[PDB]
Amino acid sequence: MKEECLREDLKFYFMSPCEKYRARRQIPWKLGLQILKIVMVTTQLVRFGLSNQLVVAFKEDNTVAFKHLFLKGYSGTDEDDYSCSVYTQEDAYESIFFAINQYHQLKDITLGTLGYGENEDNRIGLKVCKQHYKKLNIDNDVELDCVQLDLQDLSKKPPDWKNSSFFRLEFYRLLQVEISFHLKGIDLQTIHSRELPDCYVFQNTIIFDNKAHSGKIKIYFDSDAKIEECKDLNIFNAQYVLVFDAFVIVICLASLILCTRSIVLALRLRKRFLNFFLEKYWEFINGWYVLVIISDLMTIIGSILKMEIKAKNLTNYDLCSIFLGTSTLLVWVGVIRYLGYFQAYNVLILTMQASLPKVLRFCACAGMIYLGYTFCGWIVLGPYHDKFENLNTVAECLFSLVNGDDMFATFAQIQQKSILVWLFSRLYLYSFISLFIYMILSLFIALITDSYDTIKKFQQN
Amino acid sequence: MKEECLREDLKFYFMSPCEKYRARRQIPWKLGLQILKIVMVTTQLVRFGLSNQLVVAFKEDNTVAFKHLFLKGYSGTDEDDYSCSVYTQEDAYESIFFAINQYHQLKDITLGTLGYGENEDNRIGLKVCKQHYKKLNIDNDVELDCVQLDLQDLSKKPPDWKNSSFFRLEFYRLLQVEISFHLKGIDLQTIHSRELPDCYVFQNTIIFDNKAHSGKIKIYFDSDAKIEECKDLNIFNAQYVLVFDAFVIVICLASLILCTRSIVLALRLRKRFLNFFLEKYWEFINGWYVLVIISDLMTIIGSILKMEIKAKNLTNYDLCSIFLGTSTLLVWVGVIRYLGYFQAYNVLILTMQASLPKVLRFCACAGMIYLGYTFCGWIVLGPYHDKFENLNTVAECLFSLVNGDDMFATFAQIQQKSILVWLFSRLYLYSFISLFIYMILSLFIALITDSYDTIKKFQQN
Amino acid sequence: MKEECLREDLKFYFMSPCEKYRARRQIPWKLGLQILKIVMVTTQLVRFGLSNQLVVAFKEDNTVAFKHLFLKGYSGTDEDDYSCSVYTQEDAYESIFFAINQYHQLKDITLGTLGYGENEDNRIGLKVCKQHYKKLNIDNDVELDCVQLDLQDLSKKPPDWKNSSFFRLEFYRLLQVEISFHLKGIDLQTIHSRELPDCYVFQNTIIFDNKAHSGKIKIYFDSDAKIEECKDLNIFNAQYVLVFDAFVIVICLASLILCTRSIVLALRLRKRFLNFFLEKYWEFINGWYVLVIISDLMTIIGSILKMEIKAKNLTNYDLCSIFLGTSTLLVWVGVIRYLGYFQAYNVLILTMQASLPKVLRFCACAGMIYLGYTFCGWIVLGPYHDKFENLNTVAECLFSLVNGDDMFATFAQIQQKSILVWLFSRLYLYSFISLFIYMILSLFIALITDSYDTIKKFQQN
Amino acid sequence: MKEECLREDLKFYFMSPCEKYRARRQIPWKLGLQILKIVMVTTQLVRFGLSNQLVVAFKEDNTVAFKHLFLKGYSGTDEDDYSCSVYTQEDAYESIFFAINQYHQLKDITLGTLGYGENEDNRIGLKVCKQHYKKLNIDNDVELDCVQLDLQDLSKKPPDWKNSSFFRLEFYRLLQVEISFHLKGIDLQTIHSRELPDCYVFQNTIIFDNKAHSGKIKIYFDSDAKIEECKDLNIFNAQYVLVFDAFVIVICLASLILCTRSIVLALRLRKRFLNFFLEKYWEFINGWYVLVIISDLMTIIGSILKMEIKAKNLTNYDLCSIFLGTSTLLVWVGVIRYLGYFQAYNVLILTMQASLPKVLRFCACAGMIYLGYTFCGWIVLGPYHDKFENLNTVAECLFSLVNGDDMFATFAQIQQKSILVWLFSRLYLYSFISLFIYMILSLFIALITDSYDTIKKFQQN
Ligand SMILES: COc1ccccc1N1CCN([C@H]2CCCC[C@@H]2NS(=O)(=O)c2ccccc2)CC1
Ligand SMILES: COc1ccccc1N1CCN([C@H]2CCCC[C@@H]2NS(=O)(=O)c2ccccc2)CC1
Ligand SMILES: COc1ccccc1N1CCN([C@H]2CCCC[C@@H]2NS(=O)(=O)c2ccccc2)CC1
Ligand SMILES: COc1ccccc1N1CCN([C@H]2CCCC[C@@H]2NS(=O)(=O)c2ccccc2)CC1
Repeated sequence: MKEECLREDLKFYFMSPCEKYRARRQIPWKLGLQILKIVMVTTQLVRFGLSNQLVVAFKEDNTVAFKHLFLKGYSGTDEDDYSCSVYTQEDAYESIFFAINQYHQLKDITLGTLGYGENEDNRIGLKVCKQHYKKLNIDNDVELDCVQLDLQDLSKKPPDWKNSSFFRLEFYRLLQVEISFHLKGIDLQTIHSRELPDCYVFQNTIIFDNKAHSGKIKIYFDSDAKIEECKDLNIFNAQYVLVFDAFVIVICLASLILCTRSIVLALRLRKRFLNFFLEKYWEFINGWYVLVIISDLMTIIGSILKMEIKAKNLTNYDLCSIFLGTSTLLVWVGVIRYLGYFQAYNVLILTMQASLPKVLRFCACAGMIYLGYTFCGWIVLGPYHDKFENLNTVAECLFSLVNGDDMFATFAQIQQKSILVWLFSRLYLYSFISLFIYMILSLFIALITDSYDTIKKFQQN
Repeated sequence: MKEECLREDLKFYFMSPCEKYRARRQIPWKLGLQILKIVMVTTQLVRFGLSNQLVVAFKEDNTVAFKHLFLKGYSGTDEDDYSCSVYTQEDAYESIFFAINQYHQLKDITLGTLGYGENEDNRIGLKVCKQHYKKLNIDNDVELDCVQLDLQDLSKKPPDWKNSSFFRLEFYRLLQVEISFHLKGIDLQTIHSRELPDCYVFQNTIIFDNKAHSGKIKIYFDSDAKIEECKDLNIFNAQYVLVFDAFVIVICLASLILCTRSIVLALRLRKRFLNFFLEKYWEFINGWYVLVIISDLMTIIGSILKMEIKAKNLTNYDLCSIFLGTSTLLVWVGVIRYLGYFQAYNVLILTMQASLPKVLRFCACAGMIYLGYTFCGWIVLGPYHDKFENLNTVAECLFSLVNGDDMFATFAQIQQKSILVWLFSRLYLYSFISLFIYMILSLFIALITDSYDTIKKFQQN
Repeated sequence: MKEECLREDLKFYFMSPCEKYRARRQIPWKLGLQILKIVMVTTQLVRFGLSNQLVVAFKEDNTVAFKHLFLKGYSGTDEDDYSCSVYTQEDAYESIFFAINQYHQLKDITLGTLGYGENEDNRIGLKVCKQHYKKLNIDNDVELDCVQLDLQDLSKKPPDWKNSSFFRLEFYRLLQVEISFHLKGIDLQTIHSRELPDCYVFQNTIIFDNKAHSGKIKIYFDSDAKIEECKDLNIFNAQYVLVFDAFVIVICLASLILCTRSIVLALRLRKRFLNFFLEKYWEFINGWYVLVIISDLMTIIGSILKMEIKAKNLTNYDLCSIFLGTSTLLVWVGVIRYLGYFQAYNVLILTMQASLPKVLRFCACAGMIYLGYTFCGWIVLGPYHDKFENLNTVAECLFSLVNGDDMFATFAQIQQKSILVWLFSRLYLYSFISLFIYMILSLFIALITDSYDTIKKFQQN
Repeated sequence: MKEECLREDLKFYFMSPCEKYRARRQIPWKLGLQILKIVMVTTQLVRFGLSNQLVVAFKEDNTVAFKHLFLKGYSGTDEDDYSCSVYTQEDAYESIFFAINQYHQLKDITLGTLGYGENEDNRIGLKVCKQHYKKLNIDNDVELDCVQLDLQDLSKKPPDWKNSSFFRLEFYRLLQVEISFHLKGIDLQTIHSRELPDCYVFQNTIIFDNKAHSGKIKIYFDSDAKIEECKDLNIFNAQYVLVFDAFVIVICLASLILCTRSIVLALRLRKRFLNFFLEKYWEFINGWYVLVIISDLMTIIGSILKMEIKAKNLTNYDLCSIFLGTSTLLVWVGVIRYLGYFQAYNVLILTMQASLPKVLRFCACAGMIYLGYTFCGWIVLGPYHDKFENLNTVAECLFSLVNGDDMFATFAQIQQKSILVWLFSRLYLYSFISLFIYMILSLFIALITDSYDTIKKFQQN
């Protein structure tokens, strides 16, 4: 009879929860737990996205306002990773002096709720530091020299800092000039909700940088905002977020227990089944359960990081967003397990799994050609094309070209001044596009759609 | 003999009108009615589009002229949903004062036929309203304060409004400043046709908005134009439009009667046929007739809304255009019924219907992956990418990426300042594009083109 | 024996010229004539393109220089079909006065070889014409008023034209102001080749246009250049072009004779062959010969127009370029006849011809859906999208969308201010793209590639 | 027994090196040599790319700074191949005078380590040369006139060069004005590494060019930088690069010997095998070895050019980069030989080789249509479209259109001013896109994927 029991157990382990309830009236509380997990994970992600969106928007708006206030002739958009640049010793001095003067007159210029902030030494003021190669006759040692400009110093009606010997820069040895100051800000966008407003501290540095010594000074503006207590403010939900993240952890922790319990009970049946198939003469490792375990781990980690961020009032949410986003992606991918219960949808999951090994084998061959083209394009078209400047950019450009993106602009960005490089670029682009788009991907398509012929006839039989 | 009669009736119901006329000399006046309906529906839509195009063009041109007249240093294109922005207390005051001064000198500045308009209180002038948080020590109650500036007040040779205590704004509590005025305009573009010119009233508001309190004031210019009687004007087709819309209603109403009569007579034959197949041992619901009924309903509704709009002289034609456009789309789709009479074209309508269920089943699986990627991309790349700012934008970006659109720019819009987010964006984009473009759509293609193998061999047999 | 003669004739008519020479030693002078025709037609087209490219470049460069000289604050690129626009009565007067003043000082401002030209009345000067509605109280009659400003009038040291009653414009009735003048130019780019330089006459009009009466004056600059004799010039190939165009006509005329002779001799064999198949019990109309006849006609017409243009010194080469370009396209398409002699390439011409009827039948069904979407998109998204403004633009936008072009920008160009139209645009774009790109074109592909299965197995058997 | 020996030799020659070592314990030192070659070739290319990237970046940054210093009102981006342009005799004089004045005040304006350089005559100064047609009455001989402006001449407090008769240009005969000077620069970006800094000499020419005589002067700025010894400089790895390039040559030279030895031993076996198949009754030319020989030749040539460049301190690395990049591309393509040892990957290399002849035969037919469309589009749309200006641009535009790139912009770049050309452009673009994208490429796909059906069933059998 134990043979019949083993057969009935193996039949039970292979049927859908709907069929389990139809047959043996076993309630699918694990399925309900998973649906609840989907709903709560998505809810937590959406709430987190909305709140952190608000905070990031406030910080970026303040940074843009600071750039308009302190960078002379700022166009409103960054030239590059740096905000603006100058090419003349006079434009350089005017940019520096403009920044200092705008800081002096901050209260009469700003449109927001800005104020001067105490620095790291607990004194309101402006710090200017400059680095020179100490001296045609220059040593490699950099001579740093700083000055602390108070509000009293800048507010002297005859200004003495402008004429001081500090601001006479020898631009041929200059490495950089850095201006540092602190500002205190309040977002009044929140007080309509009776929430006490959040007070932020901005640590701003303007770097007038010519490490390149190529005739251009690049001006970088960096604003680092942190959240501090509102020391002085009179304006006539932390628990709810924290408990919700605890419920998400508990549910995800419970799903970890149930899935691992399910996997263990599956391996027990494999042990039993081999016994009946050792005397008479991935099936029990569900690949969906591995995905569910990874998703639960990532959701727990992301929730712990989120609670830590909210507890100690931090504003960088990158790593927590990367864990929560990946876990949500995997949860929504794992919903495909419930659809695959209905065999009508299963034949479409099987057609992808069958095509995967041929795709991987084919990527090995196409990958080598792709790498060769990447190296060639970087070494040749690097000095003459902005889509080929470094290797990572070349890889992305070739990927986009394979997908047809921006072909004419890519062809037209090579100036015909060098005839040899122009001819080579034409040959390179034509050969890469023809080869990859018309042999490589056609063979690839052919491999996949026809492998999907066999799953289609294999399920018919 | 009644069996022969039933067979002849079922044979009659299944033959094309061309065959009906060839066999029993029955004139296809229903087909002629449908062709007339196609022609008149398209004619009405084209006439409506041309006229409303004219009106919208006039309104937009006047709005652009107003922005150039009243917004200081307007670049000619909107920065965003708002027209322009300022970052300094002095630029803010100059924008406000420029708007007021340009309104004062309107007659000497405008190039069109503009005049001052009486406001809601029937007095020519300008209204300025400002909102502050009533008072570091601010309450949540907003204190509104308005002033009505007449033409006499602005025309005083020593201007007193500039120096008044109203325009001393405390920008740290300011919520917004709103300037409201009315203008009367005439389009003389019509008088070449003996038509009396249409006189419009523009209700203009300029909003100097800093609800964000982020250091930037956004300036919104909104012009609401309505059509009024020309009270004073001396310049040395309504019936035709209204009757035409009545004929469109009648024809569409008639097509509703005939199609519903046809459907009822079809269900009678189903009743009869089952009787012969209950003793001896969608075919009668034509899916085209459902489309024709929906199209007739939408055309009647759109025509009624159109007549209402023309009767009471309204200028918002959105809902009427959405009904008329959808009804015209459905009419031109329904022309495919006449082509499908010829079986040579029928095998191509059958190949799409057969492929539809597999497409829908496949969308369920691909939709879950798409949703997971949407959530992940929004939560992670939202703060660092303008194509991922909100969920709807992320969905559109992923759709465009699947279709290959703007891949290199999408790859290049992530600044490499955060190495972790940059690496994740690379992984995210590569995985999404590879997965969707090379497994998902290949299986999809394979499903559809091969299902079109079976209709092709199924019609051969 | 006449039966054997008929069979031998039909065998002769169906073999390639290479086989004709291999068998009966018949020289293929017709093939040599066709190769000569290809070479000479392409040569004529290339020479014509190079010369007319030079002339067009000169004219466009002069027009750009004129726009910079006479249009105030010209940005260097046209705003629209019009060059620039103004919105103020003062900017309007300054633009007009700037144009007149720059004309007065032309000799001291121009960088080229420009001079004043006599007008249609043979007098050097400037003409200003203005149109008003003759007079709140305006009649539909337009009152035109012109003034002729001589160089003496503009050169009076106290200028009297500025203060004259002519230039007091009532902008509320103004239709337009037009400024007309002539300039004489010489291109010295030619004298390096001993060719006498070509002297051109520019007829320039500046139109300050506010027919719309919408508050904006659009400024159009039109320069019409013609070539005249150099009356006064001292600088210390017409036959060759004309004879070459005569040889092209002769060769194309000869090819017309030979092809029509070939077609007639083909129809004689059809007559004979039916006689043998009327007692015993496109094959003779070569579709390539129709193409060759059309190409010869077009080349002769284009050459005649080209000779006429060169004879009477005209500078508009549009119609001649459209005939020559189409004839060259058809010649290079007709080269496919020689490749199709080798049966290895023939099976690829047969696969396209076989697929054509299914493509045409399918376009009829897809065309109706395309038309419905075009009408719907124009009526709804016309007022809110610049890619949907008129019907032709909508058709091009839908074509590009089917080919995947600029999908994200199309999705993002609809402002979300109107929620109803925004939702409809989302639904419209998603439905059109999904439908056309994933059912319509998949069925199409499937039709074509599989019809190419049958030609591939039909030639095997 | 010699028959058995011949069979064993032929079996040895056809087995993979892994199988050779598995069977006869023969170490695959040739395979190890090839892997070492891959690693060292890639290493050399990456090092070369990084260093030449640094040098090119320095030169381009200095050129940009020079353009900002000496070109008046330079926008920061080049208008075209020329940097900027002027249209007035006054803007022309101001640009020339601005360049000369900025050169005079170089030491007080530059942000980098710039100094005056001795010219070709070994004298510090500025040279201005002008070309006129010597004199309505102009001869074809160009009269060149130069002036050498010293620092003493420009530094005279009353400047005499401005008022001199040299700078009175007759712009109607002017061909060009050229300003030439030398600058000495040092990149201090290197001294942090104890490397003595590299001193560069810049030979700058500003060309005020109006050869066209079309009313516009184009201003070209060309900077030619070379590396010279630092004559005067006090700042408190050549061998390693040179030896590494020698090892790359040796390894590539060795691979040439081994591959050619392998090919010869292969042809010996062909000779022997035919003997056994001459009495009883590409297989021995490996196509990979041809690729390896070509790659070794190119790597040796590129390394020799690289050593020559580094030895004599040259800064143009184009030809050397084209040889090294092509050789690296071919090395990474040749790695596909090792994967093809495993027959699982071999069937994917065989499917491409089998499809190649059909692709080539098909390109001959499609190429003729492509050429016809190219000629037609250039001759017709050349004067009205910037993507059709010359034949090479037309070819690239049609290639991009076939790949779907920028279709709507291509459709919209034709102004509707000429109705005939506009209609023809619509017809041209629609016909080309429909034809090529929907018949030509569908037949092509069909040819390739189905040929990949036969290799797939041919390897099964
Ligand atoms: C992610 O891999 C890559 C990512 C970025 C660049 C190159 C590659 N690889 C992959 C192989 N080659 C690809 C080149 C262009 C597209 C066709 C080839 N396959 S695939 O689409 O990317 C693919 C990969 C994995 C699963 C499914 C499909 C080239 C090197
Ligand atoms: C309209 O649906 C969508 C609209 C917008 C985004 C996503 C989806 N869906 C649909 C399924 N998935 C699609 C992802 C990219 C394209 C391939 C998949 N099918 S489809 O082209 O859009 C389709 C749908 C219905 C009928 C015919 C074809 C993903 C979720
Ligand atoms: C030139 O015709 C058109 C031109 C412009 C717009 C629409 C159509 N038509 C044609 C049919 N439909 C097309 C819609 C998008 C593309 C697929 C359909 N066929 S096709 O590519 O254009 C084609 C036509 C003739 C021969 C070979 C292929 C839609 C209406
Ligand atoms: C490199 O050749 C070309 C390069 C640039 C323009 C035109 C062609 N040719 C080639 C043939 N025709 C092409 C037109 C558009 C694309 C389809 C046709 N084949 S292909 O992709 O370029 C191809 C070629 C060789 C091997 C594999 C594939 C048109 C003339």
